[PDB]
Amino acid sequence: DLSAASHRIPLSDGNSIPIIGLGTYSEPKSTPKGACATSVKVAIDTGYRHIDGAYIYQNEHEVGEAIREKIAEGKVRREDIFYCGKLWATNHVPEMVRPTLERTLRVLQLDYVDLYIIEVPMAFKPGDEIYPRDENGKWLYHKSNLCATWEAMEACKDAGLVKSLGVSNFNRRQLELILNKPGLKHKPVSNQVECHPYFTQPKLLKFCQQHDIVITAYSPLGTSRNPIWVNVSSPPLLKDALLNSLGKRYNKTAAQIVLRFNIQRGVVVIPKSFNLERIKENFQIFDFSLTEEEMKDIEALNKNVRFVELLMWRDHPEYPFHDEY
Ligand SMILES: NC(=O)c1ccc[n+]([C@@H]2O[C@H](COP(=O)([O-])OP(=O)(O)OC[C@H]3O[C@@H](n4cnc5c(N)ncnc54)[C@H](OP(=O)(O)O)[C@@H]3O)[C@@H](O)[C@H]2O)c1
Ligand SMILES: CC(=O)[C@H]1CC[C@H]2[C@@H]3CCC4=CC(=O)CC[C@]4(C)[C@H]3CC[C@]12C
Repeated sequence: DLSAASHRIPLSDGNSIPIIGLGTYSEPKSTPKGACATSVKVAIDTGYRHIDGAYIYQNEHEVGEAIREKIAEGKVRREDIFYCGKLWATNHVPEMVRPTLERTLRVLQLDYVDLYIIEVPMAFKPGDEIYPRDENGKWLYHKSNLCATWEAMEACKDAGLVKSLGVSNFNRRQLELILNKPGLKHKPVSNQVECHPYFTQPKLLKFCQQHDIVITAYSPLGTSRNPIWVNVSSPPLLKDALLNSLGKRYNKTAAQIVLRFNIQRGVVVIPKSFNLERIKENFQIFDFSLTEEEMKDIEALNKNVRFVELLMWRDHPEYPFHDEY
C-alpha cells in the first residue's frame, strides 16, 4: 500500500498529503543556526516530501532556504513538496490573517503553502509579541471568533495563496463550529493534534474520520520532554516495554514502531529530528507492518495523559483540553 516512494493520502479538497513529514520545532536558544535548514535538506534526500513548520518556530526562513535549494538543484519540483504553516494566536483578527500568511510566504520566499492551519483555537492579544503578558506576568488574551477567522482563511485559499486549509488543537466542539458554519466554503481538511500510543485520540479520530478530516500527529514520538512546557508525569514513550519488545521482533526501534502504528491507522506523523541518523531512521517504516493483534496491544497503551497540556492557558475561553474530545 504505502511505500518510501509513494505514501501520500488524499485530503477532502482533492489534494494529498505525505503520510510522514519532518517536524521543525526546536528550542531557539539551544539550537545551532542552520541546523533546521540542514535537516530539511537531509530529510528531502532521505525521501521525505512533507515539512511541518511555523513562523513562530523562528526558523521558517531556514525551512524555505532548504526547500528552495532542493528545487533549484532539481531534487524535487515545487509540486512534489508539501509544506504546512500555522497561524498563531496573536494573528486571529480577520484583517490580520492574509497579511500573516503573506509574511510566511515572504519568509519562505515561495508562492504558496500546501497547508495553512489555525495554530490554536485560542486568540491572544494581536501584536509583535507572540506571548502577550503584562507586568504581573499575566497572559493578555483576546476574544476568539473561529468562524470569522476561518472566513479570512478561506479568502486566502480563494486567492491561491494556499491549497488546503486546516486547524490544530481543535476539539470536537470547535470543529463543529466550522463544519456547521453558515455558508461554509472550504471545510478544514486536517486537525493537527498530539497523538501517539500514550494518547491515541480514539474519539477525536473517529469524529474526524466521519467528516473526512485527516489527523496529523504532532509529538508522535512523545515530545522532547522539555520540563519547561512538557508534562512529564508519563514515563518516556520510547522506553516503553511493549514498544521496545515489538521493536526487537521486527528489528526496528521503538520510535519506528510508534510511527508505523499511526500511519497504519491513517494518521499522518510529523516526527522532528535535527540528527542525521535519526532523520533517516524515522523514515524507515515502509518495509514492515504490524499485525492487527499488535495494533490493538499498542492502542491499548493509551493513558489519556497529554505531554502537551498548556495548563497556563486552561482559563482561556477556547482552551480545547477541558472537553473529553
Ligand atoms: N501544532 C501544535 O500545536 C504542535 C505542538 C508541538 C509540536 N508540533 C509539530 O510537531 C513536530 C513534532 O513534535 P515534537 O517536536 O514536539 O516532537 P517529537 O517529534 O515527538 O520528538 C522529538 C524529540 O525526539 C527526538 N527524536 C527524533 N527521532 C528520534 C528517534 N528515532 N529516537 C529517539 N529520539 C528521537 C528529537 O531529538 P533530535 O532532534 O536530537 O533527533 C526530539 O528531542 C514539531 O517539531 C512541530 O513541527 C505542533
Ligand atoms: C510560553 C512558553 O514557554 C513556550 C516555549 C515553548 C513553546 C511551545 C513550543 C512548541 C509549540 C508548537 C506549536 O506549533 C504550538 C505551540 C507550542 C506548544 C509552544 C507553546 C508556547 C511554549 C510552551
